[PDB]
Amino acid sequence: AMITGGELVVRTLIKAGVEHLFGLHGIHIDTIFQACLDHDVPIIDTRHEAAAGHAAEGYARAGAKLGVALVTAGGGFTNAVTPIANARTDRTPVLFLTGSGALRDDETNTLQAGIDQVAMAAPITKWAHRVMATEHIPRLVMQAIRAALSAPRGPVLLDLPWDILMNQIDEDSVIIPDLVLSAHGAHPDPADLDQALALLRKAERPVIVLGSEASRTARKTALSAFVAATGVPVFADYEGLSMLSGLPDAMRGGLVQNLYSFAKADAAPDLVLMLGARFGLNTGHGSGQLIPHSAQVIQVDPDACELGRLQGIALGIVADVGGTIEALAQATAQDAAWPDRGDWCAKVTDLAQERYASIAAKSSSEHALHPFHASQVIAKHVDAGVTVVADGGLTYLWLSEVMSRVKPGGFLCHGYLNSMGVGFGTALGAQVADLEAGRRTILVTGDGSVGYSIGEFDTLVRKQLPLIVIIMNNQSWGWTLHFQQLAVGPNRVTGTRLENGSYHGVAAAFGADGYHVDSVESFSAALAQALAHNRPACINVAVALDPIPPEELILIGMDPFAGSTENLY
Amino acid sequence: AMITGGELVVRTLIKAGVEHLFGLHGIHIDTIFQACLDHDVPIIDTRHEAAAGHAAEGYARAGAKLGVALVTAGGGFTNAVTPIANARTDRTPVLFLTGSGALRDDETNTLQAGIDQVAMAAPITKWAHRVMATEHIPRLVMQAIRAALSAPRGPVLLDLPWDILMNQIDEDSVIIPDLVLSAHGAHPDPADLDQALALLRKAERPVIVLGSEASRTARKTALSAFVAATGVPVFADYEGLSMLSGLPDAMRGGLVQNLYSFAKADAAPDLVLMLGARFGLNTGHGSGQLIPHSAQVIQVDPDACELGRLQGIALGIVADVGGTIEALAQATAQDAAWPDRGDWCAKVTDLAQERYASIAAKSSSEHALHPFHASQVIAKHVDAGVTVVADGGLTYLWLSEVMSRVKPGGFLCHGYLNSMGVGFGTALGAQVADLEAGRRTILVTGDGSVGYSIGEFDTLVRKQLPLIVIIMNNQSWGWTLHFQQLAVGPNRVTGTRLENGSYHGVAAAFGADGYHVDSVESFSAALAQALAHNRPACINVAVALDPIPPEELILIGMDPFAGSTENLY
Amino acid sequence: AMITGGELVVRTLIKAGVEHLFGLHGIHIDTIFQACLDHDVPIIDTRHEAAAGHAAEGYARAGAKLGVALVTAGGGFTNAVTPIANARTDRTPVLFLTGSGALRDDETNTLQAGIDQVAMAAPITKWAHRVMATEHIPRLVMQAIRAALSAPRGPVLLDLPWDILMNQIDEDSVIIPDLVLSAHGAHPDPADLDQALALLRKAERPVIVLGSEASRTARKTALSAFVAATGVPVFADYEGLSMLSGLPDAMRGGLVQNLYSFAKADAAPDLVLMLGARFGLNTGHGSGQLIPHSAQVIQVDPDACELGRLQGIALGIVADVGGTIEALAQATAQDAAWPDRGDWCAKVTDLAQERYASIAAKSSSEHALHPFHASQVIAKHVDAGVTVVADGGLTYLWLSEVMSRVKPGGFLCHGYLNSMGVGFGTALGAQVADLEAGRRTILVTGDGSVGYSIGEFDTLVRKQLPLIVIIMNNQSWGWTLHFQQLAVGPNRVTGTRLENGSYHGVAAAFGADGYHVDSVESFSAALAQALAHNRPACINVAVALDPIPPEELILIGMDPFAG
Ligand SMILES: Cc1ncc(C[n+]2csc(CCOP(=O)(O)OP(=O)(O)O)c2C)c(N)n1
Ligand SMILES: Cc1ncc(C[n+]2csc(CCOP(=O)(O)OP(=O)(O)O)c2C)c(N)n1
Ligand SMILES: Cc1ncc(C[n+]2csc(CCOP(=O)(O)OP(=O)(O)O)c2C)c(N)n1
Ligand SMILES: [Mg+2]
Ligand SMILES: [Mg+2]
Ligand SMILES: [Mg+2]
Repeated sequence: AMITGGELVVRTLIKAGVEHLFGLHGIHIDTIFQACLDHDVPIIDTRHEAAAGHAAEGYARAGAKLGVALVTAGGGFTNAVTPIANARTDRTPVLFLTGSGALRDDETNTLQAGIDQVAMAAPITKWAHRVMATEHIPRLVMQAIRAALSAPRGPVLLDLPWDILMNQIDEDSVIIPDLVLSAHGAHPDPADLDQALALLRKAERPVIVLGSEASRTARKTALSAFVAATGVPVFADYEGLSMLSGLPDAMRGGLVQNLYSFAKADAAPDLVLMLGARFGLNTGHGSGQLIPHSAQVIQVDPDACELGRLQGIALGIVADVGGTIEALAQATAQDAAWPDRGDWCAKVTDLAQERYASIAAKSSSEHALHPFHASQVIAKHVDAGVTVVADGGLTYLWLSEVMSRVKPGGFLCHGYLNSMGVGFGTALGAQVADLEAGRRTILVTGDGSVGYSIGEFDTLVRKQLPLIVIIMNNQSWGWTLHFQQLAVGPNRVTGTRLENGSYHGVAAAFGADGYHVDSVESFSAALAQALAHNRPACINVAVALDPIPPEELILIGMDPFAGSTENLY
Repeated sequence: AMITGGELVVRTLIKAGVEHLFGLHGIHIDTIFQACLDHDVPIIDTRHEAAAGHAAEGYARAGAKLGVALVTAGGGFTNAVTPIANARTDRTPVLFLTGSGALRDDETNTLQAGIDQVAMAAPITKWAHRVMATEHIPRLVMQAIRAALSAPRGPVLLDLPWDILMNQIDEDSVIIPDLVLSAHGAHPDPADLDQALALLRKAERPVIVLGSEASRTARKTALSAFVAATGVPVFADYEGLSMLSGLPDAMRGGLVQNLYSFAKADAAPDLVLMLGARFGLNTGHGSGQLIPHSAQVIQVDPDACELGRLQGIALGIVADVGGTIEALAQATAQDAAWPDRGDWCAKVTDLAQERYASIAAKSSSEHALHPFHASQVIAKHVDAGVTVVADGGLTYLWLSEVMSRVKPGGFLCHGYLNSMGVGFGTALGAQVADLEAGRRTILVTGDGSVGYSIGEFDTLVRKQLPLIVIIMNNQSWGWTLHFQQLAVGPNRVTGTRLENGSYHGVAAAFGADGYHVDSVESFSAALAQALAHNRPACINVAVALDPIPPEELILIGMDPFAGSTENLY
Repeated sequence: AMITGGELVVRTLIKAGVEHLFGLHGIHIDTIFQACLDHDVPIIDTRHEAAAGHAAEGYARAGAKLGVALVTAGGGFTNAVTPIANARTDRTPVLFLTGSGALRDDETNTLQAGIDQVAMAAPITKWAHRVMATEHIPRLVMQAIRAALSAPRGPVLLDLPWDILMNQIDEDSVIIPDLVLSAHGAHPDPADLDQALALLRKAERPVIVLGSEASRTARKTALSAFVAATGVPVFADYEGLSMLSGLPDAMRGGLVQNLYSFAKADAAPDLVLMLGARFGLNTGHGSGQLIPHSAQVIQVDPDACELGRLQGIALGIVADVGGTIEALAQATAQDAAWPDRGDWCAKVTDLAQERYASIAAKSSSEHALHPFHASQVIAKHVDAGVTVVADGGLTYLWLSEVMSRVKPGGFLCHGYLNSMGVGFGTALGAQVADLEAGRRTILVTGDGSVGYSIGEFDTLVRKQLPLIVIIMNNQSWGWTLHFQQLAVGPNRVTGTRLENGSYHGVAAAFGADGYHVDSVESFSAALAQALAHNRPACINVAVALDPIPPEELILIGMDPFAG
């Protein structure tokens, strides 16, 4: 039979294992919506293309698989640009399918046409391309999927002109290729692997740090077997934290940020094995505050430019992170036993403890709910059956202090782009993936950031996605207000106050359950109750603004744990 | 004294006459917020960068002046991309100021950095540039303003690296240039002008069509004097419609779409004077449906590629539209004796009438409020003291039928990009400009499109902007649903229903006045009352979905006014 | 009948008035070569795409019309990039037609395909676009031509996929549009024009400076009538110099660089009317060395960002330069009352004189032929019947000192890009245009720069283009060597010597007439003889390296006329 170009798209996605799409309808892509309808492939349709974009990101990250976003020509594409950029930075594998104007109508000042969408996306994608012929669709879709999924993972843009999608062709005349692309990543040269293990055995206080590429491959069995065998404690940036959840307690270092205080306590690591973590925002750049200059660093990353980017390293390996973990588990399952490391792991715990307890002791909820105390209420409920997504500024910095000591099913935080607002879309897509794994999704966001995508409460009710949305409400763009006060002056605060709005009332108006709470008592009760029902909820938590999370000070070169501190201004 | 780079920005803006900015705070652009604070330049801060972007568009269009938008690095910029694209298409003069990462921190995988923001904006701006030195700021800002304001007007992107803004400089060591750029546009060669007037005198049924460039220059006095002298009826696309408001009734043709039916009534124009209207979506492309092939066309546009783009023309002039209008008023005040044209203007009116009355007769509100009847309620209140902004799909197509016969102060509709959602931001900025002119702003949007920027109700309350928001609510993405039914089949509707949500309840939760109405009685009453108070309001109007506006059919090559019609698909 | 897409291209070009193309063949564009063959439209085929590119630039500038370049997919396009960039900077109207891979074969790692040619050209063109359908060809070609010819003039790239050109369609089913685009540019608002004239009358020592846009419009009659009426002296950057050739001697200021010394002699202009000249390399940037800070400046340019770019100005007008000249001629033929200015014009001449005579007196050919003396030999032959093209570094700086006082038919020099090597292609295309106007073309280039395109001697012989090529040979990349020795040190010279090669012997080997000369006697004789025959020639002129032209020192902030 004759079939549309939109039909060729969907047949090809199906063959690649895609089971959900995220998008927002337009006539230019209707052929694709119609094919999905015929094939029972759900499309999670949102109220903003950005939210669809971020949802496909969230589905990808929470599910360790390909996310797919689908947007129409013109405004559709331009509204998807923030998700694309965020995926590029975060190394998230998303295929963005966009419509564009018909090639037949090129340069007619017509509806939604006239944007060079590929030129716009080229600098924020692994690959961006416009399809010139209907027969090409299946190979170019499959090619795009291979680009997205190979290491380092990333976003890909495929532009599908309206006429190219509406054109019909004989199904007997075009092949739909399979997805033939090894799931097992490339391993290191054995010589390099041996050299790494030689260094690791010789080392006195070694640590491992995991990045995004370790979550994408999700090689949990190999990882736990490798750590079980060597005894080495493991830390991670935010993307890598859920990979620590299946490790024996005594070797979970938690978030890499805890390494801060080690130098001051004469316990700086002398070896660091970086598995797909990068020198950048989460690892203290080239400063040495987390990853010491004096330490022998072994870095594994699929992108050779990332190796020793900001610091000298002892050994640099271009390989897949997953394949590397696998190879380490192999090499390690057969050789002599490894040195003890029990004393070193006890140290790591003890320091994570001191940090936590120092914050606990400093935090009061006497006059208003302290953000730390609010974050602790959430942690009580974080097991393997929960995915936590984090947005906001101060909100997530506070939340980060409770996360090292619990074992989340998933944990999705900001990446280098720090784009406020992305959390809602992200969490929605995470929740889609999580229903399939029987997990529950919780978004912890700030009163500012929730504003960006607050329409998606509609989408939760319509699609019966039981996401819980917790709003740490400090009546402000909090982090930026703090900058204004600290970096400029007491009364130079301007454009950062949000002294208005009933966010639970908004959610109620869209049909979600709305709670407003202001204390530890009331918040625990409300969260328990929302977790008990399989319904979407919004909990508006009134929270203090003044308190300064330690990571605020650290990310501008000040010691939050000393007595005094110089302001670099 | 020493002053920041952000300070140089603001001093330069001030000197160009800018009195408001639209934006959303980030640390990377705080220097600019601080300078505005010192100089009492208000920044209208929104809940989404897109809304700020569109608000500067709206301020520009409603005010016939430069709009300025201000966004931070990374996500700030990516969230502004849809406004930039829309400005490019609509020929709207907006200066977009964006932060970016410090040049000192280039390539350190740091916070919000690493997006080639200029590369992304190059293909949708008149000019995009990244400032390399603090001393350059004033000349490059002024240069950007000149680029934006010269014909054809358009958006400009100026990227200001964080370190460049924070750097301090002796004020005595850098000059702030004036804005030296003639406000009077260039005129046509007199030979060409004479040839145009020769043709216009010779012609039997001439018309004038105005585009966006005629609103930007706003030469209302010259225009009315030229029309007074020649007797020629004047039509306009959406951007040009407010320029007809000061003309004698007998010569207001209204929206250019009314030309549709003229051919069928043996009254096709034999001359068309296109002043900055373009061959494209609003003028029936190259089809000849509105601007006949047989007619002698005289086209004036500042962009030479636009001339006879899709059709042959008799005479093509590259000049400013405003200067051309001025020149015509001159030439025409001299000779001053022109043929009658009363019969022809009566015809034009009569046909506009027939159209209107045919729709009136076809429209029933017996079982649910018909969108035409809803649009008529709004028209009762459209005088020179109102700016109407329009968003949605079906919603604005219906509204277009009542607009020709009233005289709005401003009227801001979609352009070629047809980007749903832009109206809220647009209207907000329009309202800022309109307080200065004592005008009231009304947004007419669809239940889908309001979702995109629904957070900006917060902004209305915080900033006490008394915008009225009317939501034509048909429980759906209406236009796309119609496509699905018409172009594909009865029960191929999918991803276009929005059978949920209390939008007035949302507005109430943000502190705006909320009304829900479902009849002509109740809606008139609610609008009167919201117009009487100087407060922001949201009126949720329940409205029928089935009715098909004539422009739906016309924009896909079908006759809504015949009896039968062939489906092109 | 059925016709190819290449045929639609050529029919459309014809209708726009195009009479020559410059290019180099490939299978991807053969359809266009075949159509040109049928319609007797010559294609000047070169040995390098760059030379074709520059030749279309040269044809455009010398002829004041559209130049058209034609290159194949892949390497064809990448080789044309330098011409495109140069046209963008110099505001030269060129349409670049490039092939690319078939849309049917997109992403098959096939022959010459896989370069995003539009992305590459976007940042150096007025417009760059890839044609998606054969029916679109005539409107998009014509649209591109309108883009190129409207102010400010510039290059346009139109990418034509192989399958799109080979496709056939019914000729009756697509319209070839006319070129409907006013030749008369837009004029200033009269209020602005009156304000300008008010200023010009009030001024005590006014001058006019012409840029490229004045050559493109070539409104010589209006210009001469405006100057005749106001008495104001006129200067120009290199592109504008040929527009001074038809003015009365007493009002020719010559090259704008002569304004240097006026401040020192207490005679700095107090008003400057900039017609399409820009603040930049040729006008002393924002320094005030040429266009004084104390002067009231009136700037006219079609590009509003150019107005007061580097300096404050009194009045800024966005309009076509040609239309503005026309409008000034009109306003000025009415009122008819203007102040004398004879004393001021005498001053201008007298300062141009002092400069020239100071160089003359300083220049010796005792031990080897001095470049100034070589430039003087050339000037003897520069009348309205000659186009001079200039390449090289030191070579053109020296040559510039003899050009103000002669009246060339055309004069084509470097622009802001200063791209060495472009002169050969440029001059070749200039010569094509000039045969039609009965003018002779002379290229004055350096021994370095001639190397870039030396294959085009083949093209001269094959196409019987009687271009004369003069090589100022100082055995070196001269200007850069000077930098090395003066900015860094006596014996830090490295990578700048070219102590090898018989360039006249090369030309002989390609069939051109070759001369080698080393004195004033021998050079005059050789140039006379080459100008007497209607044959292509190469004169290799041995010339001194040490002498420092004044503009070398000026372009790095030093006074060559002090102490
Ligand atoms: C898209 C975007 N806009 C603005 C910023 C700048 N920014 C950094 S933190 C912050 C405040 C967010 O406030 P909120 O979400 O309420 O959480 P809180 O700071 O109070 O924890 C802002 C605006 C950004 N990073 N991204
Ligand atoms: C940003 C964007 N997304 C999607 C579309 C496709 N589209 C065109 S009309 C329309 C429906 C708008 O519905 P609504 O705003 O409720 O107005 P209605 O047609 O129902 O009156 C859509 C989604 C678009 N043009 N732009
Ligand atoms: C394409 C290019 N490459 C290099 C340069 C740098 N450059 C400036 S002047 C010059 C020397 C030119 O030598 P020549 O043509 O012999 O003239 P001369 O200065 O010796 O008279 C060079 C190489 C340039 N401007 N363009
Ligand atoms: Mg907050
Ligand atoms: Mg709707
Ligand atoms: Mg040399």
